[PDB]
Amino acid sequence: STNDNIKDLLDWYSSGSDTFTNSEVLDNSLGSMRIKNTDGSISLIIFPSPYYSPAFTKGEKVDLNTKRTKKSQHTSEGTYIHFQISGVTNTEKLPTPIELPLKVKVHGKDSPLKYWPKFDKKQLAISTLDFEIRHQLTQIHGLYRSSDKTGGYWKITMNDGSTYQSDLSKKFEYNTEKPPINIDEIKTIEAEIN
Repeated sequence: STNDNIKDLLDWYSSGSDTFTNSEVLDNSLGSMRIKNTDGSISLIIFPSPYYSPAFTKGEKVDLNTKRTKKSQHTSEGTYIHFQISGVTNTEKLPTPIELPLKVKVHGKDSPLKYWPKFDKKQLAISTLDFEIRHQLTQIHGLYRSSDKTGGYWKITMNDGSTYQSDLSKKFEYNTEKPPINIDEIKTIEAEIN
């Protein structure tokens, strides 16, 4: 029914994601970051976008809401190394968790909301909002599980006017990814499957 391209997407968005708080920066380089988590694992996260180059200095606490690219490895010394991409932010929290408003429209009709989260962080990376949204669409609305639901777009619109979006027919454009944004400044989140 669907093609390999759409199958790969579904595998991507139907796998999980690592969530970690107050991790610590071991080293920050150009295009990369090495960090240690509260559970003792090291992460090697790559940042390929010139528009989103984390400026955390060694010693700082950070948050992870990232996706792995390779299979993590248990080393000879038993240290656990994760191979993730994008998704580092500051440990700031909002005094209370806010209700992000997601609006989906499947083939014209405004579809009901199910499973949709509520976040407590001041800021989240966009690729994160991308995995949270699209994952919702795959489980609940059938995105990538049928030939007739393999496209469309999500579009976050900020309070200041500025917007961000992604085409559901391709994987998130990691290399042109902007820096994290304040989820408390998101006015509306739209999604549309076609």
